[PDB]
Amino acid sequence: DTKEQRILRYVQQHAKPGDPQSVLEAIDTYCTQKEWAMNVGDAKGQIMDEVIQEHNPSLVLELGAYCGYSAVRMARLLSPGARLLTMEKNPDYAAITQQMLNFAGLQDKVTILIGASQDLIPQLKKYDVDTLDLVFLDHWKDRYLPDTILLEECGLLRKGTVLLADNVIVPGTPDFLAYVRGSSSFECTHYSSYLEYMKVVDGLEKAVYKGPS
Ligand SMILES: Nc1ncnc2c1ncn2[C@@H]1O[C@H](CSCC[C@H](N)C(=O)O)[C@@H](O)[C@H]1O
Ligand SMILES: [Ca+2]
Repeated sequence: DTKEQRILRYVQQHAKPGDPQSVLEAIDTYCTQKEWAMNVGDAKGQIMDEVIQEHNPSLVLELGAYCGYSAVRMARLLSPGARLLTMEKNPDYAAITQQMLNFAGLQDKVTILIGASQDLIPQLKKYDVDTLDLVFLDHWKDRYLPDTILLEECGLLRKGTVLLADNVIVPGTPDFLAYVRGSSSFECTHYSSYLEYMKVVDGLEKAVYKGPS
């Protein structure tokens, strides 16, 4: 029994099926009252809502699904015929995200691609993608810069394609920011958002010296 399964169970018990906004409320409620989880949250979610509405994407790519909160958030605003692709390297998370999408009624608009972004992005052309309208970066932070460049190299960006990256301050993605800001090929805007709490996995390494080689 994992934290992600508990989140899913809570949504299924409490949210109104077929109601994406109800699902978002349930996840937000559970993760502010019972167990914190790394969803993007409602405050950031409102920023994402405005970006989607302002830029009117038909094909969205999400890097990092986890439990599907941001996938539900974005997919519920898409016009008929529009589609969301979300890449998730953790197959347990992908399985949870699918259940979340089913309960929200959005499975017709979202396709989960299981795998690492650095492996799946060079295949997107094979997946019948020409270019993307909007990309949401919310996976491992050391992938922001390489994946952005990878999207360029693979010809998946068009003039006007929007990149929206989360957590560029906390924990921070300074190399990615230096690239897109400094580069004339990217016009950048920053949106601040206050966080009450965030927990990320970290660790220490102990290394005992055993003598030269
Ligand atoms: N290289 C990679 N390719 C695809 N997914 C990745 C990845 N590196 C990390 N991930 C996944 O990205 C997720 C980050 S948490 C993302 C939360 C989600 N965007 C939301 O707001 O609801 C994790 O589930 C992790 O398994
Ligand atoms: Ca995030």
